[PDB]
Amino acid sequence: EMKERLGTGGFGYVLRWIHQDTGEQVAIKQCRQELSPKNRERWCLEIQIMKKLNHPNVVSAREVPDGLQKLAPNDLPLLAMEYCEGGDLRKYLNQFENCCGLKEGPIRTLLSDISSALRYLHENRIIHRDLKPENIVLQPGPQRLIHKIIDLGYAKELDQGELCTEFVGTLQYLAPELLEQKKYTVTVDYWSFGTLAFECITGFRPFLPNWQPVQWHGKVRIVVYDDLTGAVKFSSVLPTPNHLSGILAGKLERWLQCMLMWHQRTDPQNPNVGCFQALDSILSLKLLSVMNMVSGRVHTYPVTENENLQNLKSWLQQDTGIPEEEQELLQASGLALNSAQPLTQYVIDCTVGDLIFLFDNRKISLPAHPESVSIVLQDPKRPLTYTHLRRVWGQIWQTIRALKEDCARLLQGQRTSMVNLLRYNTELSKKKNSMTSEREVQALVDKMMALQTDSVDLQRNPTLDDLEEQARDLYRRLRERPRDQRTPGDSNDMVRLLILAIQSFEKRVILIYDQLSKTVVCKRKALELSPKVKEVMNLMR
Ligand SMILES: O=C(c1ccc(Nc2nccc(-c3ccc(Cl)cc3)n2)cc1)N1CCN(CCO)CC1
Repeated sequence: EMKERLGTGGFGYVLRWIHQDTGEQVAIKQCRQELSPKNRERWCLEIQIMKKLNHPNVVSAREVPDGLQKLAPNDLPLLAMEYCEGGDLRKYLNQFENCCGLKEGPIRTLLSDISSALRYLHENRIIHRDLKPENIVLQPGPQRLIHKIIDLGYAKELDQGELCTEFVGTLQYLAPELLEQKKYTVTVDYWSFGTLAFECITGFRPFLPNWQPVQWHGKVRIVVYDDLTGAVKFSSVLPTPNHLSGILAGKLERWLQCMLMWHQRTDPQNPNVGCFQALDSILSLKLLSVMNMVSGRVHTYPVTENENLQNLKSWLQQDTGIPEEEQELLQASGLALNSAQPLTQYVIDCTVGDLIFLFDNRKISLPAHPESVSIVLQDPKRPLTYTHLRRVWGQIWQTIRALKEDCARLLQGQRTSMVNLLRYNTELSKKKNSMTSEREVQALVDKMMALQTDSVDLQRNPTLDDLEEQARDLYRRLRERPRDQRTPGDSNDMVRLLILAIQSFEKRVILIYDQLSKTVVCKRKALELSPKVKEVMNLMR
């Protein structure tokens, strides 16, 4: 005897037999009934097929674990596999705080894994009829966490036969191809995968709220967005309230917008390669990211090796904005960019960081904030705010979260320009205690312990985070609200939390400028008042 079950899918059950002694991880697919006769053959088509080949984005076989081996409620064999450790991709997709879907890069991991998974399969003629976030494992990985496609109970071999013919479990996703039960080619995996990614980013699709058979002609009645009543929507042209970049929302609105349809949909502009290098190009892309401290804010760049600071400058120029000779470009803390070295060096993409960029002037202080439309009137009204606030309510804080991540990304946007002082200050401070032992000793320790004064104020200093926790709770106290009692058309609490997040993004903001400007005049007319004390407080001998 050995341990517990795992779940349903395909022609039967999956089992977790944690070995009696050695402690291996064994997972068995077994047949449900006797379910004869050609399915009795086709199950043995499958088993041989799942053994045939392997690669680290889909599981491999295991053979026979002789703790009992074949106990069985059948006169029919079994298939055994490796059990792995991070669960289903859904179990993760399910996380309370992973609301609003992903704002990730593990998305990246995901796509580029499942892609290389799927490719394999079609290169090997194995159209995996479906694809479930339920059939995918976020496997723990030492280098970078791994994805492994599973559950091959439903595939077309093309050359030897089919696998099942059932829609067992939860249909929910999948293409017309099988929904209409019509004739089909590979095109379907693109659907599943695409609609997988759509979820991987948003948490939804166009769409799943309205069940399925049943939405079968919410088939944009078609490449477009769609309608509501209060607030429902079934769209693929532009996703809503979730970050990833400003140019992977590129990808989406082009990658998804291609492979999310029926019968030959591939990117109409190009006889390229679909599931393939179409994705990986728009994936592998080397990303630069300038933060303009004029709070013209974020920029973003597709940079090679044949492009160094020289090239980077010209871009910052023609954006938002301003010419080249007022351009301080600080790599995190300290160093500028050095210099005729390709930008291919300062990107760094996911394992366990940013170009901030500054100006030469007096100081101006701009707020101006990110937002989503399906949040606009959500505060100025309690508008029959129905059962589903697992859209709005979550979104509330994910818009508040975005603000945190912004002040945060201006704390390290500004207090990354005061290390430009601390170094410059002391380098040009105590060089005047080795070359100041020597009469006009007036403007030596006077403009030294006064524009050290306007330097000591800022180097140790402390609402909004005290507010993230109040969001952290409520917009969780909904899933943690039982199946009953929920429904009353009620908004209320969220409103203030947003405005108080705004009432911080109007104090945290300008009073980072009373750190900024007090290090832009205390860097110029502090370290430019040195050349007339450097080698003017020298010639007296
Ligand atoms: O936490 C998981 C989970 C975590 C990971 C997975 N994915 C996973 N990984 C390694 C081997 C396998 C596996 C190994 C062999 C086979 Cl034949 C089928 C699946 N699946 C699937 C589920 N849960 C939560 C508890 N559930 C309820 C109790 O089973 C099951 C799903």
